[PDB]
Amino acid sequence: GRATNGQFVTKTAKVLRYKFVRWDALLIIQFIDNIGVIENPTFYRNKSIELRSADFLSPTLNNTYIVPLNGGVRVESPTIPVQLEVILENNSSFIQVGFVRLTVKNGNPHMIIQCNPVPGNIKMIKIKSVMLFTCLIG
Amino acid sequence: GRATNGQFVTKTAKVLRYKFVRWDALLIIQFIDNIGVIENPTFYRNKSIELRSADFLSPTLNNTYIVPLNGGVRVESPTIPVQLEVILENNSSFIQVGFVRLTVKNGNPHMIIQCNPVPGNIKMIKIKSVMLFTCLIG
Amino acid sequence: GRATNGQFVTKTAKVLRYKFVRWDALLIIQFIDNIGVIENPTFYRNKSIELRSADFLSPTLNNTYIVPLNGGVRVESPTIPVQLEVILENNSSFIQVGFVRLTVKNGNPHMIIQCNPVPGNIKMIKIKSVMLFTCLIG
Repeated sequence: GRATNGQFVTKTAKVLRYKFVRWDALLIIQFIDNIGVIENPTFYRNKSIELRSADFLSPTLNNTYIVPLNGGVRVESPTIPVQLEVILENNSSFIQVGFVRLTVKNGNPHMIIQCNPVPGNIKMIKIKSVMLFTCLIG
Repeated sequence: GRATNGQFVTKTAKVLRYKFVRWDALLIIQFIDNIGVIENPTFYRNKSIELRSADFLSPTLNNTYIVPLNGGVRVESPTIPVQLEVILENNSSFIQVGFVRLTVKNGNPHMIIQCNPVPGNIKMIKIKSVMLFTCLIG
Repeated sequence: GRATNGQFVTKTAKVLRYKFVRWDALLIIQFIDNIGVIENPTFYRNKSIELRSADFLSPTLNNTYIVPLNGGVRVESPTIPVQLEVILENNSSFIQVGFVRLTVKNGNPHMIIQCNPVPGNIKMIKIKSVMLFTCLIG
């Protein structure tokens, strides 16, 4: 039981808030920055987690973006698929099914985001899904 | 422990049966209408949850279909991706990766279903995946 | 609590190792053969679970591959979406969002893998995602 607040922080000092439950064996963690809402009987708003070029390790292979993180938990999560929008520097954009994991390198957490080839360089990825990882410890 | 039966009901009085577990903090809920089966060593049958135009709020922006619901639980779920089939009025159809959440507007549960542009108007979405949401309460 | 080791075995005696937790009602199971790693600040390696033509039931309808299994647990899981790579006999390959379930036929576990049409016959599917199923018992 009850759901404890947490956060990561990115290179550019962006703060990714989450809630979790540790039950151990079991860690279940949800990002809470971008919970979509219905405004109007014609309109649902997706909110985004906005990650910029500066939050990624340069350089990138295989459209795999590594977002090194500080604080929060060190888990090897499963892969979850998400709704992405990838924003090129030329400001065209592509909707994609992305795939996200949490992983631990050195002493540190990282988010892995994997998407499809885009015809340009990337200024921003936005995650438009509400993300929850169910993790197994050890 | 053990798994309690529940249901929602749609505008057109369709009944979406599920099982759940509340452990609280934690709510884990599975839709049980469409559990696929192997009939024959050559054949697996996906079953569908069939949602019609009449179950959605008209009008729809961004290929986002809001299915207002009565009964069952009020949760803000994460987004899950699913296998959809979208059936146009002209009866062509498209397989898609859709994304589904549960959300709460006013006092009421809603299912959000988000898919890709189709070249026509929609008569039916069928969800062909077995859907389970792991939710965090509060 | 704590996470118990398990495995399935395929027709070709491939061994698919997993960890699980049974809490019952609740079974949460993770495949552990292919946990990706960061080697270098430019490189994350996806690992694959490699399933071959011989692990599937011939013949296949609807790009649905049935992998009959021995040992481990008998669950009807939800569908999870994954990163696939499908390798044709002509050795071209396609990245896809696949969908995987566990299911039980006769007395036996099966993995279901569902992907998109490919322009040829398949030698191998590789699952490149880290797969975790949260299951409800009964």
